[PDB]
Amino acid sequence: DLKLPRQKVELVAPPFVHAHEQATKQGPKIVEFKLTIEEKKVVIDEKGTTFQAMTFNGSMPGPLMVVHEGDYVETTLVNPATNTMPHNIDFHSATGALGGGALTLINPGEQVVLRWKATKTGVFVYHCAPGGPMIPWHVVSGMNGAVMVLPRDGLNDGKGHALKYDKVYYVGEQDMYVPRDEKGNFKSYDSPGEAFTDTEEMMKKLIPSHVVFNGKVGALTGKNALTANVGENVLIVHSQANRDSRPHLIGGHGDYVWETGKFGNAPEVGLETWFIRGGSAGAAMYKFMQPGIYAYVTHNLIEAADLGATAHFKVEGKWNDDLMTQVKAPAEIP
Amino acid sequence: DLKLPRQKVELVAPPFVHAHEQATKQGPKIVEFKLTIEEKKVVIDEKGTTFQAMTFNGSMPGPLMVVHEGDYVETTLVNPATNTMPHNIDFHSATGALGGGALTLINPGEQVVLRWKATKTGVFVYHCAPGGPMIPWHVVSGMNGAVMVLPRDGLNDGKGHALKYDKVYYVGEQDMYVPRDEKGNFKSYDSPGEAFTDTEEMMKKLIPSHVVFNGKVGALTGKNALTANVGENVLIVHSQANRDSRPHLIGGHGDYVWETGKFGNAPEVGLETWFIRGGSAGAAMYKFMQPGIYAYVTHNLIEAADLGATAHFKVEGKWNDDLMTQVKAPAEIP
Amino acid sequence: DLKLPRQKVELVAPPFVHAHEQATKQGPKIVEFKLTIEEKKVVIDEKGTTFQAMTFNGSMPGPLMVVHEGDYVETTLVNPATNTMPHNIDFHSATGALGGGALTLINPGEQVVLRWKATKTGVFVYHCAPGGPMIPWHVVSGMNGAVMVLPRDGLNDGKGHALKYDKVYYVGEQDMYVPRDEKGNFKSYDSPGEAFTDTEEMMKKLIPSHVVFNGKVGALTGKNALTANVGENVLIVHSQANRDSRPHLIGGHGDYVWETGKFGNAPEVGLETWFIRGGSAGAAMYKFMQPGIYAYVTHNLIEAADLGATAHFKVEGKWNDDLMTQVKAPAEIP
Ligand SMILES: OC[C@H]1O[C@@](CO)(O[C@H]2O[C@H](CO)[C@@H](O)[C@H](O)[C@H]2O)[C@@H](O)[C@@H]1O
Ligand SMILES: OC[C@H]1O[C@@](CO)(O[C@H]2O[C@H](CO)[C@@H](O)[C@H](O)[C@H]2O)[C@@H](O)[C@@H]1O
Ligand SMILES: OC[C@H]1O[C@@](CO)(O[C@H]2O[C@H](CO)[C@@H](O)[C@H](O)[C@H]2O)[C@@H](O)[C@@H]1O
Ligand SMILES: O=N[O-]
Ligand SMILES: O=N[O-]
Ligand SMILES: O=N[O-]
Ligand SMILES: [Cu+2]
Ligand SMILES: [Cu+2]
Ligand SMILES: [Cu+2]
Ligand SMILES: [Cu+2]
Ligand SMILES: [Cu+2]
Ligand SMILES: [Cu+2]
Repeated sequence: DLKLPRQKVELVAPPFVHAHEQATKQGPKIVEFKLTIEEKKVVIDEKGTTFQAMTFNGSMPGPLMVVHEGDYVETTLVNPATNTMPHNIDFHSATGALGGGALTLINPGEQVVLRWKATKTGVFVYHCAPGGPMIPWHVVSGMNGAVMVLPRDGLNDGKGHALKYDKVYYVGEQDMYVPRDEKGNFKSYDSPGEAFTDTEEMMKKLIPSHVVFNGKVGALTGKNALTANVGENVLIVHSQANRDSRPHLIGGHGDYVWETGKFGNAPEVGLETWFIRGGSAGAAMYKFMQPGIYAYVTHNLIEAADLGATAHFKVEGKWNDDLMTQVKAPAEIP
Repeated sequence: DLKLPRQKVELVAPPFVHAHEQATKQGPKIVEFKLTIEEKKVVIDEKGTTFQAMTFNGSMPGPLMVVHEGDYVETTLVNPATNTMPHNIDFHSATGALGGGALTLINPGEQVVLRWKATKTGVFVYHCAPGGPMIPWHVVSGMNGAVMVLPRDGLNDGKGHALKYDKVYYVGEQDMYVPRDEKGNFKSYDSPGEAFTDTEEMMKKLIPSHVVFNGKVGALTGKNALTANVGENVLIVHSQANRDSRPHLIGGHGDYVWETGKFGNAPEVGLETWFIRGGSAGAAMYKFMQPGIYAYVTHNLIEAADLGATAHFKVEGKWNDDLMTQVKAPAEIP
Repeated sequence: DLKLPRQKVELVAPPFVHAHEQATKQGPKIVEFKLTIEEKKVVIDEKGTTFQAMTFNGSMPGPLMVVHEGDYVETTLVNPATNTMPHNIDFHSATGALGGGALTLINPGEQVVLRWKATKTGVFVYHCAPGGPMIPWHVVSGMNGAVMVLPRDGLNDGKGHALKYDKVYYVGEQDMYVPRDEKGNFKSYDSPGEAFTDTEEMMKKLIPSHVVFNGKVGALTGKNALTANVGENVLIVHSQANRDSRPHLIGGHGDYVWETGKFGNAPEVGLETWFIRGGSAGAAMYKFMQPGIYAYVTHNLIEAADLGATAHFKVEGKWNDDLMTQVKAPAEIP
């Protein structure tokens, strides 16, 4: 019925994003994506705490999918027989059938193919949502990512000027609920099913044990710091499928920010901290002015420093003494 | 002194809203409303947990009051002798005297009549606020609702175009604090006064036991699902008098959203999830494009699925395969 | 190198703000400020609970610094030898070096001088951030304040009209974490270092024991109520360095509100409640229309009434019966 050109995308693991055009002369296409569910025990902190994760494509978050307004997104969702539970997918970008969830419930050993038209621009969450109490559990176990639906003319500032990024990163924040035993040590479990009772009891108390970017404390640090150069315009897409977050670039700003994440609305300018509503993605762009280390955090600083929610940028370039200078180094008080 | 026409309104129980005009050729009127306080033990979940509720007009939330900018709202507040506590009313829409609270404190057996001019457009909370520690307790016991103050020309998109809804629903979200005994079972109490000590101790820890729409788990489901048809523009007014919420229509969008709830500001467009600040009401409109079941949730999914904060819409009409289609049903992996 | 005129500012304790111009014919200057760190045990509630505070200039919050866009802000930070810990300062308004923190780490007995150019307009947090787990601890111990960077033409409504305030107040909200002993009584400690272990364990659970304005329950009440007169336009700057807040003026409104706090964006109009993201400052202006007592709260009413987060305004002037009137005083029900 639908006779449009087909284009396959090779998804890449976060925080990177598959290659795409911003402004495009292409017309609508059917863009084809594949997600393969993986349930797996992973390590989430530098002390070796383990977690029963459930993921799209083996990562937390799931990969960022990028399309343009009016494209048709055709996803093959695969639930291999090596998994234990049914799963599905719900796209906040899509219209009808609970975002697709009512059409994609698959048991281990099955796959399904869903197509939806990208009628709404912005960044959007996608997540598993099998039904009932399983919905929060699968999401907070890691089964969420995001999609970005660009205008065909690319981004603008609302005020007819184009806003072109040099690079884009996707920072998926995950609230995790790991129960503790009587000693006060984090518990380990042999299966997601076995983790369920204790994990649900903790979840209902609403306080996470960990809040992490890219699946683990320190994931986006050291060798895996985010990078930029002075003069580069970087777009940071930030999602949180269950709980609020308040992103902040320490030493920088959000030059243009869509905190509700939707490109039909003009961005706000010159923010210090912005707010990602639980169940949403937002986006912020910043042109780096200074070299050095920056930290990208949620600005609940307890969560950032003590629960895991800190990434770093390492930025190359020349220091600008007009913008900031140490007039007098630390010295004894006169 | 004030010589304007008087109009009586028959309030209706949420989620329905009393009949009103959007755009009107009427001039200012004195619009007359009556609220009768009822303290009552109610059931809040499908397991039979009870709660000592305090309500305006017998409902949680209290009913939605609808007027137009420049009307005078004249409320008779009635506290029958069958109640145990003093009560009052504070309207966020009103100016002076703590929103009216300083002029409406009434003991059991008394009534009072307050008039305020509707100078600010939008949706606003109203709530009881007797003084001191009683303020949070009365609010989280159920004593809150909302008022909607429409422009006389009706709603607009900010961009000179009219925005007319086919129907309006009021979803009042309530955070409830029910203490547990040593066993781990929810406690029942013989009076609001007897529930006070244990309830205050829990309240100060800031974690609700239940988060519900329209007073109970499952209230807006089954026979009491919200309804629409494909092609209908529905306005959903959402209030939360004490705690933040993040509304989301699963399978839909907020086509036009006033998340801070005030019609002097243009709506945002094409949202996935929006944010209702504790102590406020907001409003979102959506034109349904697909038939079927939708869930309307706060997108803290633990609260939605496990604590009570899910409503359903049942929508009639024709499925649109252009917008979404199951290209291949669940099948064994090749 | 930088040859501009120098101007010294005498900082004043919150909620007051040092004298400044709104619109100015001055060009860029180097504006000189001094902050002296003080670690001190203070009383935070009317029951006599004590707290190991860490402050800029002896106050919580630290004082508001006011400059204009394109000024250079030169701060001398002083850490006297009477303190026990290293400290630094990070300005969200500044660009590079973690907001200045990477250039201002000072041991007891040292001082440092930092200059930054005020390229971004709005209200911004400043806070200490020494590194690692110390970052949240120093902030929630009191080491935060705000700076306001005004346009040189003063404030505007976005719609070419000027917005001039008659007075400005700075309300700094502090979430505090005071542990309890087995009895259930709040603990007292002999030093910040001794309070650290118990305080960090509580902090990671994310629930404060107290939420206060200006450092203490009841600080901005009685003799220290905020004041205004009918007809006065008051700007209220509100900051929260770690945790969200939802300000509300009971009996009033936010006539013009920058809830993300940045003057490059037009204000929203006619709000009931606004939202300050943890790690940010915002600002709201209101022209008083009625005399009497107003309460300024966070509209989590449990926090406001039970945890400490209430200020009062006492307003002088003539009551306006058109806006609100008690039509019939409390009487027996007919
Ligand atoms: O940035 C979106 C914002 O900008 C405005 C102009 O104020 O419209 C621009 O963006 C639209 C969506 O990309 C374009 O269709 C339009 O042509 C362009 O002017 C606003 O209408 C919009 O909210
Ligand atoms: O939607 C409100 C938003 O729209 C604007 C136009 O951009 O003004 C419209 O709405 C006002 C309030 O209803 C009307 O008085 C006005 O005539 C109309 O253009 C904005 O000014 C406003 O913020
Ligand atoms: O209030 C800021 C908001 O107003 C606009 C006009 O809609 O610009 C005004 O404010 C700018 C910043 O102060 C001035 O430079 C400009 O000249 C003035 O019109 C918007 O552009 C801005 O977002
Ligand atoms: O599953 N580990 O690559
Ligand atoms: O009070 N029950 O209808
Ligand atoms: O330290 N007291 O003024
Ligand atoms: Cu799943
Ligand atoms: Cu969802
Ligand atoms: Cu009451
Ligand atoms: Cu209120
Ligand atoms: Cu410090
Ligand atoms: Cu900071």
